[PDB]
Parts: sequence; C-alpha cells; structure tokens
Amino acid sequence: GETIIASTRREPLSSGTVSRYFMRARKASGLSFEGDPPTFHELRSLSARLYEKQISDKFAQHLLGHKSDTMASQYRDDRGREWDKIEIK
DNA sequence: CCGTTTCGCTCAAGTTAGTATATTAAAGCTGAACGAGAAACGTAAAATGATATAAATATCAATATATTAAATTAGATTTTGCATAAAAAACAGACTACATAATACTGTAAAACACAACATATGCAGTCACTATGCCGAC
Repeated sequence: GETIIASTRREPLSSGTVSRYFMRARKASGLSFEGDPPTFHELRSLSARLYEKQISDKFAQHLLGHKSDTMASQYRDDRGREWDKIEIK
C-alpha cells in the first residue's frame, strides 16, 4: 500500500483501531497483570527499555524523539513489575 | 439478484504522556500623501526641396613663381599663488564714578473677625383639604 502499515483493503488504518486489535490478543493470550493491563503504546516503552541495555542510553533518547533530561529517568522506571536486577556493575 | 449480520468508522467520555517564558531595546515592512527639471509633442513660421534649359561659371591636369597665414619657437613680462610683519583697531583685564534695585528700619492708617445683646423673617412643626382612582361590593 501507500502506507507502511495498511489494512486488508490496501488502505490506511486509523490509530484508534491498531491498538484495539492489540487488546484482543492481550486478553486472549491469557495473561495477568497488576492493575490496568498494558497496551499498544507500551511497545514504545519496551523498545526504549531494550535500546538502553543493548547499546547505550544516549541512543534510546534520540530515537524516541525526546530531548529533555527529566523523563529519561521516568520512562526508565519499572513501576513495580520486574525487580531492577543490580549486576556487579 | 436482494436481505441480513458482521465489521470498519466516527462521536463521546474517561486515562495518560510531554514540555516550560516575560520584557525590554531597536528595528524592519509597506499602504498612502507629498514635491521639481528635462524632453517628447504639436501647431505655426521660416528655410529649403521641387523643376527645368540655354547661357554663364566652375571643373582640374602639370609646373613655374610671388605671396602669406600661423604654427614654432624664444625671450620678455604681466599675472598668480603665498606669506611675512607692522601699523591700526578691537576688546578683555582693571577701577573709580554714578544711577539703581534688594534690603534695613521707622511711621501710620485700616483691613478682618470674635464677641454680645436684640430683632424677626422663614423653615420647620402639626393638621386639614385638594384631586382621583383604589378596595370592596355588585354586575
């Protein structure tokens, strides 16, 4: 299609539908979280979380389009999901 | 071919993610009104093109010889650029003399208002009428 992410009709797809079809597989996958379950937007958080350990921190700060140095530590939090494993370093 | 149900869409109310400015200071942009000198135009007048023919005047080569305007000097001199310096007049730097304001001090009338006993119109105090439909009563 004309867009990198099109539909089954070779036509663009709204942003308020790409996440909808993502929630279905979420509940169908049979998961279990604390409080409000994740979402499609969380893919941006997981991407940066991996881009911080794979390469560096200065890399997962420009790719996301961020410039400030206040949310670089807030978008790195875990909120109480997986314990921040502290290695020898 | 047509009807029925699911699915792609957008409206409506909650749930999150991101970035952070106000005054000074000094311009810069652009619509609209303001104020002369030179040349292209144009009608009118002056000079010239038009036009031709026998007779009058100029066209010109090739060289001797007297004549002359005038650039080319070459020396003479007013003209022109530039100060130098003193006689002569302007003008601060002094100073007493002279008429004039700010001030020193005496001399005198009178403005400006409290104080006090009366005098009394006038606003305030107290009651009834003027002027005309309410309220209450019938229709």
